[PDB]
Amino acid sequence: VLYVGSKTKEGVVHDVTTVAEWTKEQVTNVGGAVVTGVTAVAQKTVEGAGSIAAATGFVKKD
Amino acid sequence: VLYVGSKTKEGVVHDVTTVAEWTKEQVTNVGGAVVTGVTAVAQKTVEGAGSIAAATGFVKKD
Amino acid sequence: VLYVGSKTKEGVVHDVTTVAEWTKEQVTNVGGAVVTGVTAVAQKTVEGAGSIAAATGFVKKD
Amino acid sequence: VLYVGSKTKEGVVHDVTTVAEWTKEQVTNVGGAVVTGVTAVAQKTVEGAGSIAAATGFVKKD
Amino acid sequence: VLYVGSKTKEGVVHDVTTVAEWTKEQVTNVGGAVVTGVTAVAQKTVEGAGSIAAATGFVKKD
Amino acid sequence: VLYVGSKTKEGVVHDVTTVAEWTKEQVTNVGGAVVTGVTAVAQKTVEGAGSIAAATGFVKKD
Repeated sequence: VLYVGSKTKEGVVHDVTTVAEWTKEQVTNVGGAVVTGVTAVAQKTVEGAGSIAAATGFVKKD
Repeated sequence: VLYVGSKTKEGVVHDVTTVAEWTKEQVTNVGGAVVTGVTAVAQKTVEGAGSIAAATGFVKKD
Repeated sequence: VLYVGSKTKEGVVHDVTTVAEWTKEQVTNVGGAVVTGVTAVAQKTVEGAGSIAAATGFVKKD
Repeated sequence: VLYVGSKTKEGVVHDVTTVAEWTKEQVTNVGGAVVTGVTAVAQKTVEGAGSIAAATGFVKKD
Repeated sequence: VLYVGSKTKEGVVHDVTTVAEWTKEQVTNVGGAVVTGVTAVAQKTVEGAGSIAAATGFVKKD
Repeated sequence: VLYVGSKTKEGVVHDVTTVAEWTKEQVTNVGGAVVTGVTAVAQKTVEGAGSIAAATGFVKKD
């Protein structure tokens, strides 16, 4: 591995756009996950057996 | 592996667009996952047997 | 691994945009996760078996 | 000549763009003009008989 | 000539852009002009017969 | 000539941009002009017959 005069981009997230106006919202929840904001994961390396990379709105009940 | 004068992009997400106006919304939930925002995962490397990369709105009840 | 005159970007998140105006919101919750803000994870390296990288709105009840 | 609430632009040059990457170049020259940079002339008034306005890479051997 | 509430621009040059990366260059020259940088002339008034306004890379051997 | 509430700009040069990285360069010269930096001339008035306004990389051998 060697770079000579490059422009690399590994695991990037940019220029995500969202606007809200007059957005009525109701949420009822009983013992469970609920997500409403803007999630943006950006990783480079994840290792390990059985692992969980970039989980959002998760419910784990083994 | 060697780069000479390139522009690489590995695992990227950009220019995602969303707008909301007058968006009434109701959500009822009982012990389960519910997701409403904008999820944007961008990874480069994931390793490991049985792993789970980029999970969103997950329910695991083994 | 060696770089000569490059511009690398590993695990980056930028230029995420969100605006709110007149956004009525209600949330009821009983023993569960609920998230509404803007989550932005950006990592480079994660190791370890069974690990969980970048979790948001998580419920773990083993 | 009289202006009332205008926006005039006389003899202007803007937003010229040039980039260079890995640009090998050789030049041999014997008693003559050679130009390689970016020339940008912008004048308003030139007067006089036989005059020469905005000359670039000139050779005059009368 | 009279201005009332205007925005005039006479003989202007702006927002010229140039970048260099890994630009090998060789130049041989024998008794002649050679130019490589970025020339940007901006004048308003030039008068006089036989005059030479905004000359770049000139060779005059009368 | 009279101005009332204007914003004039006569003979101006601004916002010129140049960057250099890893720019190998060789120059041989024998009795001649060679220029490599960034020249930026900005005048308002020049008068006189046979005059030479804004000359760069000049060779005069009458």
